[PDB]
Amino acid sequence: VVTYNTLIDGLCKAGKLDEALKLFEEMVEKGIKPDEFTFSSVLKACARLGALELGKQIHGYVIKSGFESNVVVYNALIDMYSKCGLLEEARKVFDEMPEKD
Repeated sequence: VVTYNTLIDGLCKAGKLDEALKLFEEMVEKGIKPDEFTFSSVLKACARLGALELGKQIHGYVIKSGFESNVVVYNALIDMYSKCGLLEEARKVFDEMPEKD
């Protein structure tokens, strides 16, 4: 998992988001579960670069995995939607969260 997280983070910091997405998909397909660091790296770059389509796709994976309770991940979702100008989606994530900080 650290191997995937390390290369995904490097690609995200470099703005190579299509490549990062393909690695994220490969992770999931092999059964190497993304963790809060995986989601954080991708969503942070989506927020920085306005990558709304990738951020929405990642949101779909969050719902599949068991991260519907992770505050770090849901904070990163709110930040991504916010920075992309989708404040109604951001508010919805906030509203569905069991525990905010």
